[PDB]
Amino acid sequence: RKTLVLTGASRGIGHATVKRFSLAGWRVITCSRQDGPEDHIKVDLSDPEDIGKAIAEIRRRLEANGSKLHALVNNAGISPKAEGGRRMNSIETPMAVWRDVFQVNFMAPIMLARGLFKELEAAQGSVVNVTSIAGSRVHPFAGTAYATSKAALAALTREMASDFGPYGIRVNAIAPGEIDTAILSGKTSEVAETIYFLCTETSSYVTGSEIHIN
Amino acid sequence: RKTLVLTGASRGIGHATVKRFSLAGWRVITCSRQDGPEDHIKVDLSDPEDIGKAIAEIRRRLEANGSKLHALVNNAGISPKAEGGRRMNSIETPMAVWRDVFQVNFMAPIMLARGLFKELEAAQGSVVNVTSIAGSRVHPFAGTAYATSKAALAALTREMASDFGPYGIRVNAIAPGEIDTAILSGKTSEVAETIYFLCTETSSYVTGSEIHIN
Repeated sequence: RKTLVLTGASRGIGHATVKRFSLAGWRVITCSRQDGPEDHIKVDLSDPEDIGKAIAEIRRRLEANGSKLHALVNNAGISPKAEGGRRMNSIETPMAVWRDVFQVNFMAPIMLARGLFKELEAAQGSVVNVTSIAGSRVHPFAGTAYATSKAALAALTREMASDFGPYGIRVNAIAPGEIDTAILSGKTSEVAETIYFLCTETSSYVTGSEIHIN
Repeated sequence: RKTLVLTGASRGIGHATVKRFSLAGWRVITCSRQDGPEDHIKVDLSDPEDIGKAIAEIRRRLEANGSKLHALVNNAGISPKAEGGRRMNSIETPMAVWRDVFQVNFMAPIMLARGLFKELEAAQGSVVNVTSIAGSRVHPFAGTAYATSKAALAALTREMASDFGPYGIRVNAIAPGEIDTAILSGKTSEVAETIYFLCTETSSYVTGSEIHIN
């Protein structure tokens, strides 16, 4: 059975992605901060100790599938609001928020990919980083730490593709057409379809690309 | 006298920038890790306590110029090498290096701008963030933490322009045509000329832009 590890399995893009892969017959292991149990991992992606614990548990679970990981999809993302639900801009964002937003949005994707490297290599698998329109334009719904971490994630995706390529692992990004509602207080189907494309045989030769959904 | 605070005043772009502003009659305050003394600030931009100390000292020095800062130029940037001088990629970069490179390359620019906000506002001044071709393409001379932090700095510049605009402070980026030699083991004149443009009256209406030197 082909296996997917998905972060950010929330309502919207997350659900749509779990549904598409499930209906295609994949084993889907979701990661979330919240509590088939063999296919959920509770992990705080702002906490490097907890990420290490999750990676080790995912590796144990993948032993059932021949220690192969066919896909890692990094869809977790946070955008903390300022006081009273306001968008948090560059002047107002405290150090702690820059740190935690870059840890969840930007570091966890590479920590997970290199932590799960043996299994991605064994499967000649695929890594998909979900980027954002906020990474290239100022958006009222997304604060500055989210925008900048997503811009950094697009560049990380490019660098990862170059680094992972010689090991046979393709790495790509997808930027949905609109801001992911999961950072707020048909289109989602199309994002899930494109993630599925990037994880299946049709995209075998595609790496280092960022697909923008219109 | 118009005043410039410049980080990354190293050989190459840094010197060329100090020279251009000095010959134009500005007071130039340089910041560097190394020891007219009234115009140098010794600061480790990887250390938030030291950045706070430097900001307070810069504010004291600017009292002589009516507590006005006409320009802040963020040119400091680091790209630590892997063992034996090798380029450090996404697989090999330890947590500590991602942290320190984003602190020097990305956090210090916004910490300095908001720390010096009263003086930039009093001068209706200009902030220039020096970005890099590595922020948009994989380069053999620049590691992954540098590339990704510079991509994040370009997005920060866009966000800062939007945030600082209503206060009358313009914010722009410049990406030189080549990798800054200061991260290694005529063109520089052109970078310094463009930084000077972005800090003088001709660019009064220019904000949120990233100038690519050919």
